[PDB]
Amino acid sequence: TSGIVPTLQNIVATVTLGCRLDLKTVALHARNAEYNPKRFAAVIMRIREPKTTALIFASGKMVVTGAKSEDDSKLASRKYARIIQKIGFAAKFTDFKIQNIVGSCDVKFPIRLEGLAFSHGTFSSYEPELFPGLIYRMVKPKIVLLIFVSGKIVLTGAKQREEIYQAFEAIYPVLSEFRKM
DNA sequence: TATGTACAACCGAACGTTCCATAGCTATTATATACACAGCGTGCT
Repeated sequence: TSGIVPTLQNIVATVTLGCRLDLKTVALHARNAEYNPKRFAAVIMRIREPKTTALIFASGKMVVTGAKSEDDSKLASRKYARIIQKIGFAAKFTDFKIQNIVGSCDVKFPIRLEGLAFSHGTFSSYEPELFPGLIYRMVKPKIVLLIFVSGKIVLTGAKQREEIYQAFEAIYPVLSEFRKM
């Protein structure tokens, strides 16, 4: 009905290697590594070809983020593991689970936020002197939507690409019902 | 009769400080979105 498909903007994927790393060694022998143990307990590393960031912890756990596609995250995570391998550490690609997907879109018309905040009060929270966007907590699929007056919708919380589409197709009608003017 | 001698009667407890045990908050990364606020820098007068 809508005819517009939301576009994914970020994918937070987590990977494990099953081995203990020495963060200082990784920071000193990796191209772009930023290890500051005083603030955080991981070495932050970036690569350019998929443009993703990785938080590599001392327990062999990795948190890749920034990929725009489900497969691109796999390529980024694989390259990060390979870089760790080329250092010499025992690193093997292992369980890869996408823990969060963020998508954005626009319905192309203003939305009366005061309406959703009133009609849908059990899901929507509208406190406009803190954040200019209404927060809709959909119950099935369990996804959080940020609805803005300019007609822009942000989808976050989906674990697969299907739920983020399902949420938008279920939110378009109630959004159109509250079109200003 | 007189004098001796004898006998009978008339400290607690309130508050403060240190020591285990469990759970929860804090910080960091990425991204779309948008508002308000606090800066910095450049032209104008």
